[PDB]
Amino acid sequence: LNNPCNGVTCPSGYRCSIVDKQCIKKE
Repeated sequence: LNNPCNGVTCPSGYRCSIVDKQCIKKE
């Protein structure tokens, strides 16, 4: 359910590092 970010859109299907920033860009 909450795999996709509940606010910002992550460019890739990784994880939403909303605690640190937006997206971790870890691919």
